[PDB]
Amino acid sequence: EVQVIIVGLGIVGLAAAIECREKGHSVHAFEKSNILKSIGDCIGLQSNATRIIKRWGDGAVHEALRPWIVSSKEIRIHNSSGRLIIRQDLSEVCEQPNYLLPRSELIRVMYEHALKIGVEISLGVEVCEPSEDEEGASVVALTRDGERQIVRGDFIICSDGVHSKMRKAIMPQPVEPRPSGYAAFRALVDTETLKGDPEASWVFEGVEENDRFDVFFLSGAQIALQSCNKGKVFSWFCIHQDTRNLLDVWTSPADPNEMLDLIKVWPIGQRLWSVIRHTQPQKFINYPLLNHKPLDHWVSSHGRLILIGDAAHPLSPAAGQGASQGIEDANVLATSLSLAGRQRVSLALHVAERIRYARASAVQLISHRVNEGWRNQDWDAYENIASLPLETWIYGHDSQAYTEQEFEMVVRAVQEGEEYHATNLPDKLRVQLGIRNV
Ligand SMILES: Cc1cc2nc3c(=O)[nH]c(=O)nc-3n(C[C@H](O)[C@H](O)[C@H](O)COP(=O)(O)OP(=O)(O)OC[C@H]3O[C@@H](n4cnc5c(N)ncnc54)[C@H](O)[C@@H]3O)c2cc1C
Ligand SMILES: C[C@H]1CCN2C[C@]34Cc5c([nH]c6c7c(ccc56)OC(C)(C)C=CO7)C(C)(C)[C@@H]3C[C@]12C(=O)N4
Repeated sequence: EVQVIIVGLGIVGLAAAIECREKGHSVHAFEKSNILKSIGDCIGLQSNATRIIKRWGDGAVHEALRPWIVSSKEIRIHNSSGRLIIRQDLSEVCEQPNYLLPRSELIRVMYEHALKIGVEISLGVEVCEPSEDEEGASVVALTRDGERQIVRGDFIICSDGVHSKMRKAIMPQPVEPRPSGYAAFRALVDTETLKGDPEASWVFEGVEENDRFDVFFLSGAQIALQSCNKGKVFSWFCIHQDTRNLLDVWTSPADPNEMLDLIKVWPIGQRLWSVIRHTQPQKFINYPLLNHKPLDHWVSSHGRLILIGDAAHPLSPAAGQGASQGIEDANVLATSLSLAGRQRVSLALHVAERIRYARASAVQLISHRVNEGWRNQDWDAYENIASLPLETWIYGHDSQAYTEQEFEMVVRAVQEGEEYHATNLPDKLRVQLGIRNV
């Protein structure tokens, strides 16, 4: 069988480990940090990701995620007066299960399942210096004491995220992401104090039957507020202007009073603050929003290393499709591997790339267009960021069925040196954004 080395066990790394293991390959994954640690807030997983997860363990992971199934029927969008300006229907977006849950709860479920099916995992191991010949690939596993050990396999999956040193070490970016001037406050609300605060009691209305999903458009502030799992968890997100050179990390605490000043001058500010103020000061995150440009390649020159997830195509955590596209990366890669075999590993990596590239790039450039904008307080139907790009061509898409159907055509385009034109995204969208094939 094929020996797979996975660097980075975030969401995408864990999914690739499970997807490769379930499709019959040997998997050794490395992670430098304690990942069973409660950090960050909520991740959303849309239908194109949950139909992939549905296959894991013949439904077992889906069943473990069942309390996190989204029950919202609409997105209720308001102006700064509190007036409901738009409802966005979710009956088709949620025809199939969507998930919304803390990142730490999703990491734990995926991680427990990866061990159970025999993924080999090494925590507390920083991986560096990839190398590849035409018969295999290798990485150097570092321990904190200075020790170096060569680890060998058939190819390397770099899922080490937005700060991929794997990417730096191989196919680095010419210039840094440039700061957009916007950042994102985001956090889990503390529920044990949210309860018993009577001025906040209003947020519990109906959350047992329909998870809250409210959005607020203010001047220089886009705010969302969400419940999941029958009101056991509340999260919130506020996009706002910021010129400071922040670090795009997930541990730098920020001053809650900045958020209070943003909203208190508006008639809706008091209601919203009665919830937001129950955030643990340790958990208040101000996360800069950078625009990353698509890479020229995800696969290295010798075909035995591939960047996936945030290493490949970092999206705004306000995309809605960030983790979902990464889970799609994993399934397509593992499906390509099984159709190719151990004698055609480099073929499999090049196929997965042609299948994923234009789609992932379209989500990248769309979700930034919808995030980018200079709207004033009359916010209209299609609209400057409302989370309305729930397109069926995104959430209704079955990436594994597409890979099985297209695999021989892509292989033909690889081997004959021609361009593959994926149809897993609208044709017009490619030309409108200027997507150039890999
Ligand atoms: C601590 C943390 C909290 C986050 N919280 C949120 C959140 O609340 N909401 C949200 O929308 N997104 C959050 N994200 C980002 C989110 O996981 C990603 O945007 C995406 O969903 C998954 O991308 P990924 O798995 O490719 O990369 P990531 O999820 O960023 O994971 C990459 C992993 O690789 C590890 N790594 C890096 N270099 C090496 C190396 N050399 N050797 C070994 N391991 C290495 C990192 O330690 C990390 O565990 C968080 C990310 C992190 C790291
Ligand atoms: C700053 C506010 C303003 C508007 N918000 C919307 C959002 C996109 C989005 C979110 N959750 C989503 C979501 C989705 C689809 C899209 C989103 O669908 C399912 C069905 C999976 C259920 C719950 O989860 C938020 C994290 C709340 C962010 C945060 C934010 C924003 O920019 N983009």
